[PDB]
Amino acid sequence: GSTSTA
Repeated sequence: GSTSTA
């Protein structure tokens, strides 16, 4: 799983 924001 992965989650990234900007």
